[PDB]
Amino acid sequence: RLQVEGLSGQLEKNVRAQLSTIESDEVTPDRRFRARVDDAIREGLKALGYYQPTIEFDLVLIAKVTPGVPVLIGGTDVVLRGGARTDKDYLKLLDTRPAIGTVLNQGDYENFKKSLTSIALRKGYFDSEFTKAQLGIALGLHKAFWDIDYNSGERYRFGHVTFEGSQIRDEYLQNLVPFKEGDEYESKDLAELNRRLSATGWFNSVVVAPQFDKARETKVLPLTGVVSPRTENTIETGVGYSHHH
Repeated sequence: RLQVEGLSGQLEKNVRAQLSTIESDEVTPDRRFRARVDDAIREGLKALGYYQPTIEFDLVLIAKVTPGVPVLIGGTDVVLRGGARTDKDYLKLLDTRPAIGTVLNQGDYENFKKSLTSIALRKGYFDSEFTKAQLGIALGLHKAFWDIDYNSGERYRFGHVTFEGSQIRDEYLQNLVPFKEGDEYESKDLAELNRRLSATGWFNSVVVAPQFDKARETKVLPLTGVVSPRTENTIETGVGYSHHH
């Protein structure tokens, strides 16, 4: 069993997380082992801005860790190109960046990149790409600098929805589609299309597949909705009996 001394809060939690990965109570080393522990502690600390800790062990095994000098945010440079430049959700995201002079948290940078992609997926920026995405650490300055250059491209629009397998005439299905052809894509519209088809009770199964290989030149996304007619599921005990004797 191993116990960490010298950390207060999120540092301490992240480091305990990192440590609760390797085995403890067992038959194990003393120097090769505590050099795995040493590595794991340093990994946790780096993620939270501490690249130059001091760590010292004892005897259960207790590790005296002093975080040391932090790396501070020196800049959070992000360029947005394509629709994202003027897109209200991407602009809101820029305002979440950490302030200059705060202690580096690497997770902020990674979560920011993931948020760029998450918005792109929800709003149909399917040509989304990074031409730059670096976290640069100048340890001699104890400063960290983001460098993201992100191009969302254009928002895709919905195309025509083709239905297959239906017992229902097409004009009645089309009436259920919750967008017009030519509307900008939103992921929630696929959920609503599912919900509307579902609410009719017409089908046993519905599979709605965006046809993306039809969309890269046009930025218009057709959908194909393959359905199966609902069949009656009741307890068959109407049929009478032969003579019992």
